[PDB]
Amino acid sequence: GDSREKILHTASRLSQLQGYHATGLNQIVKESGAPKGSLYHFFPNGKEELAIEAVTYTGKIVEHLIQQSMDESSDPVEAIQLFIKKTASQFDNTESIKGIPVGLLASETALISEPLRTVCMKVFKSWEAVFARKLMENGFAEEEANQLGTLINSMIEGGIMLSLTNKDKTPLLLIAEQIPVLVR
Amino acid sequence: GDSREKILHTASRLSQLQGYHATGLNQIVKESGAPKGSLYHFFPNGKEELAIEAVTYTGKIVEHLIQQSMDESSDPVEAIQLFIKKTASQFDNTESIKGIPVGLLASETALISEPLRTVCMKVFKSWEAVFARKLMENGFAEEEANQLGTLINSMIEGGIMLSLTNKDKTPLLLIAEQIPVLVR
Repeated sequence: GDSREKILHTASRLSQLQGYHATGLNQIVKESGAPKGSLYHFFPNGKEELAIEAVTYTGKIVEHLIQQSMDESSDPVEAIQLFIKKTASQFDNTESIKGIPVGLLASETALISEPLRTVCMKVFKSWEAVFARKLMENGFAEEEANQLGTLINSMIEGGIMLSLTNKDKTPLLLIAEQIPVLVR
Repeated sequence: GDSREKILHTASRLSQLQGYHATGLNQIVKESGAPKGSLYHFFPNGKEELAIEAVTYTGKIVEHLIQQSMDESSDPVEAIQLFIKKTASQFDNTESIKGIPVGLLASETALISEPLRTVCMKVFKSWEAVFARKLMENGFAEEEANQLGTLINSMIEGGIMLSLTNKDKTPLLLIAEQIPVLVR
């Protein structure tokens, strides 16, 4: 079902870029390049069902991107600053701006639909866990490691929102310059 | 004379909680309690024109909150925490939850409408300026104060994002614990 993957990938791309409400089923069908396999693969549950898997899909890709930066350095603080710098590079070019992978959709559906909020909550944890695992590999206790995880994650999300609004990466670089003192 | 306020207040409230795309102009008239004054006061044009004023409106309210908060303590660090703690209490009860005042709409419209992105960029700057002023009055250099202003603003926006997705204030209280070592 290459057509299933096209629809899912297309949904993930559009949800991160445009948000949940701004993205319609018509637009997902139009950009996927599939012949009505939408309701076939995401039957009478439609948008919310498709969005749920889209979030998980987006979640895994990001989760993987974070681990990669964590693997690129033995110094936990350096590995974290590098991830933030790579994320910030997307803004020095309006063309390469991806939006807010999971955060935008999550903030839009938090008060409507527990299923989406649940999945977004589950995905954010997976991301901070990547940060938590790396710190734990450096002496931090599980509880302390988990806290820096949610703190670092929250900061990056905030930096992305501001960098996107400002169409400039300064916010994110600013956050990067703080990792050392917070992790201390 | 009284109807404009009802629309602006309802628009501001809805855009903040539901976002730009999910907020229809019919729901605004319906919930404002005002009679057909929407298109009257915002000479046609429509949603975007109303949205620009709604963001400015929401902008002033938050600006006043930050300002009132900076006045509650001579100590900048303590004043900043108090503001974060106040922002965080909106989550103790799902009923008192306000979305992301400006950030949600800014993340949704950033890549489209330069007018909307522009007003959001300016509003955020106004908030950052309040933090900066407090820091400057306390000895901090202009550059550092303004940078800490953007940093603080970015962290709070991210904290609200995570706190909303989790319907739990912890992410923000976690952010508050960091200001002592961030504003040295």
